[PDB]
Amino acid sequence: ATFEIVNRCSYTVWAAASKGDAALDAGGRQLNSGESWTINVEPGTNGGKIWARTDCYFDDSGSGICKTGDCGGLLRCKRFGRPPTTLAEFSLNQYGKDYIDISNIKGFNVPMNFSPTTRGCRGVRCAADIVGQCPAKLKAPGGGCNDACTVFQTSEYCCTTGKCGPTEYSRFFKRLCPDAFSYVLDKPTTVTCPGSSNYRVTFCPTA
Repeated sequence: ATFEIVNRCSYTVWAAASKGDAALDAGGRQLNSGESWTINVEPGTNGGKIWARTDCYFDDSGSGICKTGDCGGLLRCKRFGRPPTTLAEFSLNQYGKDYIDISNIKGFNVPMNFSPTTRGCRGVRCAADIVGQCPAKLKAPGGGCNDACTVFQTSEYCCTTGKCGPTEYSRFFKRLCPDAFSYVLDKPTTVTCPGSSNYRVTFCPTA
């Protein structure tokens, strides 16, 4: 499957694509404002995520730091990024279907549209100004809006017992982005697409 990752932001982001134990394609790249990066994701990829990283500094070797979404200091992510990170999440070719979602479960840094470029399903978007509206206690100094689990490390916010409810903090993400996961047991906003669909992730889809 091909994912085109477009940075429509006015600022540089460093895209990342990982399934948690491995890079997807090259795993990361600098995207200036307007740049598009086309990656190939192996069919049957389960638990893939794409995100943006902000305010990165990498040396000649691809080693450095980002203020949001840093994946152990690498340009080319093998691992998932440090919250806060708006997440494009996908599992491909799962019994003939692709499953995509946007998640705010790990917070929000950059607004995002996650849309198929092939037919048979709709995209999802979280493009509200979550950073500007972010409650004081979730504001990441680095930039971005943390989820309550990352900040407070409670069973309720992290849903550790597999039982938990919405929270004042989850409801803030849900109010600004109804079509993204706000907490672990949120009513799924997963979209079902045909197996072997192709996708575009757009950072800053409206701005």
